[PDB]
Amino acid sequence: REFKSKNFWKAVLAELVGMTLFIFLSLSAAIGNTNPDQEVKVSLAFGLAIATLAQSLGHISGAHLNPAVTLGMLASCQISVLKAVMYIVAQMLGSALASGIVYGTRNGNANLGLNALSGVTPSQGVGIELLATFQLVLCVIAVTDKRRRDVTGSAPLAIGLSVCLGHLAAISYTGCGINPARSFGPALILNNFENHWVYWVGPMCGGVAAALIYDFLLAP
Amino acid sequence: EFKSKNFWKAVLAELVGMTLFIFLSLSAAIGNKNSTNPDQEVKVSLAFGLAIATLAQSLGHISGAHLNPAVTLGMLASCQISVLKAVMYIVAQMLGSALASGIVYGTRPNGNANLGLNALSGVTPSQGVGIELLATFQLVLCVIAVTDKRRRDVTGSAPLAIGLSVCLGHLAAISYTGCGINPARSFGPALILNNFENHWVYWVGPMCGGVAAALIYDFLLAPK
Amino acid sequence: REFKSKNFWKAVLAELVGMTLFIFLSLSAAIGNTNPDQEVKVSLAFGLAIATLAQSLGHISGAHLNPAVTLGMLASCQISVLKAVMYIVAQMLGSALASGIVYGTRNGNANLGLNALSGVTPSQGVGIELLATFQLVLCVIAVTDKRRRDVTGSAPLAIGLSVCLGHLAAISYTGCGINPARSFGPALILNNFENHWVYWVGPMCGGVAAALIYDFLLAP
Amino acid sequence: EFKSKNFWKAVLAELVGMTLFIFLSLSAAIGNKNSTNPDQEVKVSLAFGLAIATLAQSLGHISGAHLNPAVTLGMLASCQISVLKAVMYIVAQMLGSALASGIVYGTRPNGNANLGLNALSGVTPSQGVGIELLATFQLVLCVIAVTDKRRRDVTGSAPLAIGLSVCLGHLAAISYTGCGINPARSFGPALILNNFENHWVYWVGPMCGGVAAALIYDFLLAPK
Repeated sequence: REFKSKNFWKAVLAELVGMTLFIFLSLSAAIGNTNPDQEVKVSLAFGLAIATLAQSLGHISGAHLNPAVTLGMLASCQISVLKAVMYIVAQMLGSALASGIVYGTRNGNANLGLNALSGVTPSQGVGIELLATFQLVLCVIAVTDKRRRDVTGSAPLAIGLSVCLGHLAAISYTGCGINPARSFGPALILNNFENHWVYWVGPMCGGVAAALIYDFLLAP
Repeated sequence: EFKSKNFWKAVLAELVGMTLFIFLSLSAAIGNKNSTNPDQEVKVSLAFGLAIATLAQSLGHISGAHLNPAVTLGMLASCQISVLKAVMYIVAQMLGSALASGIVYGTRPNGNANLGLNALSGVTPSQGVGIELLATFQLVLCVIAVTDKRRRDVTGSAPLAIGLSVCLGHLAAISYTGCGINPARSFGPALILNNFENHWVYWVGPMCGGVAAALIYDFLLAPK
Repeated sequence: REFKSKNFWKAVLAELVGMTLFIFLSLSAAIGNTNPDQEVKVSLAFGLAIATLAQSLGHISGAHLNPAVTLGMLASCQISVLKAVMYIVAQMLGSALASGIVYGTRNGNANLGLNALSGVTPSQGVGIELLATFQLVLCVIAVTDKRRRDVTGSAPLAIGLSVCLGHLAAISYTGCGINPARSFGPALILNNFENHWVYWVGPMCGGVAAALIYDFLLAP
Repeated sequence: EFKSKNFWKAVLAELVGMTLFIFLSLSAAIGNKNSTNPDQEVKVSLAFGLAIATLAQSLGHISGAHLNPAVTLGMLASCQISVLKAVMYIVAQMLGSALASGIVYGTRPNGNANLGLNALSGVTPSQGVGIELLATFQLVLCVIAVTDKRRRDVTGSAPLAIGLSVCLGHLAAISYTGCGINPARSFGPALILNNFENHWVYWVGPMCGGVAAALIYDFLLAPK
């Protein structure tokens, strides 16, 4: 073990603080006040949280704030195993901590901030979460490709808009998890892990393939 | 030609990107299916635009991220690609669109009106061709002007500009024709659902709009 | 007179083609299908039309597409009087031409694409249009200030978002004109010039002050 | 100090920009006044964010475009401005907010609930302070991190990032507290309407959130 490296602890700490802010703001927007109409607001808040916290903390920790993105970075050999494990631990702790506050301020059980299923089987929910996270991790890896000089725009904005796209595509079927750490928090605070594995198998593989297709196939 | 990896990886990027683009856009098309109220209008516009704004930022360095036979034809008219590259691009776009449509219609049901099929809502085909043509003209004109390698004033996110152009074409054409501006996007669901009613409108419109945007930008607006 | 200069005719022509596309797409979005809910859609379409046509034609004509912006540029001495007059003529012709098509494809008289008044006197409507165009022309002039090197973002996107902001602020009071050429088209095709001067005095002065406050006061 | 034009033009830019910011945001607050449905929620978020995303792009080269006493205090905690500049900034922001509020409430009526006044909707003041504090913490942290002159990875539109941060703070706090994250924005209407109920929440929240964001970014996250 023996991590050390003072800047590495700040990377893990930036992931923790950013995950707390990310989950607090996104769940506070979801639980704000039917749901089909509210979907647009929820998508915008979840995208802008990434588009802001990445622009604020990417130079300090890469601003993953997503275990699927962290696994996509680990599959691309851009971080170490120890750094990825500590990243996921910090993201899960920040997500549970912020989830406790947002579910403390709280419509009975409506709670749109809990990844459930709405019209799809778990076998289909895994595919929906997998493609909705594949596009996200592919965007994160391609936009952070150090071999490119054409990215003259806001990369955190591109990643946040990718999250918002995954929401626009997956919030009506599975609530759009695309973030195992964001699906654990509410499931831990409410103590409801029904169909929770769908929001872990789906995103993670979607991230891993996003690395493998990008590196070992698309852009060698 | 038919070997150099830079061409085949471009075709493969077109296939993967078109599959992701159509899957993500069609997943927004169904979902809450019912009601065509302005909030659904805006949401569908946003999803269809952000799919480009993400997949272009992810695959443009590999294939230009056309994901649109009208954009591919506009690039062919601008002499930026070859005919063989355009043919393989259009085939890849149609295949990716049909495949993603098959998956989305596997998760969704039959689809009475579905809305994920570009149809007509209050306009004749003579008017629908004009609406689709101008809505694709602005898109291909934007793509060619923003990717003009003779410009140094483009200091913003070009995939974001193209995605916002798609979103604008939706905001302007989704209530009349559903906004196709992509023959492959209008082909996928029409192939899986086996419904090609007024399908020629969404090929004549986009293709001619892209070729005209190319000629007006190059042969008129920005010469050479 | 004798304009000449081949590139100047292309500047006027780019203004004409861009104005036709701008008015067609924006009015087609407004007349698409109550109104308070539709406001968001109308604002987005009107902002994205600028954010796209500027990114497509600014290197060819500056992409004014707005007589208030053209007057703000003329007050800043960035264009000539002949070029500004020809610009306004091209914008008015393109607006009337596109307005004829959009009002040809057309709810009785609802027509949100016609600048009317909804809860404000003309004396107040002039102030609303003036500030809503002041912010726009100020943004256009400041973002196109050739003495700045900090503008590392999409300037057409900033201008389009300024238009969208003017819509979010003025569409419920006056319908948000902030464009004398965009207020003339529908008023000419429908032959209804009631309170039309409000949508000319308001924006123009709002643009002129935007120049004077920026140059002769804020940034000399 | 109290002479050099670069300081006074900055204060004047703060005044003009705050007047435009509050006028444009409050014009969105009234308008259709009634109903607090998610579409009004999103629309108010967009107007309040785009006002920053435009006025910052217009006046940041002249004054940094704080337009927020919490952002000004966060910059003072980051030692990027002096105390005199911060005092003149806060005075200019309060004056511009009150003036624009007077104009907007001249075009609008009395305002039963108005919504253009940051109040409480389902949370205690102890919870409202936390919501306003985190919603301003993210904003000031973003402003300081994106304007860190030691970074070269900020290749996007910084005023757009700050405006989207304001829009996010609205999407997260407008249903609980109306989203203040700007003491001057919460002061203007409260001064013109003469209603300072729970006004201290929208000063303790934003100010402390900005100072904490400055200390956490500088003294912890990004040293030196």
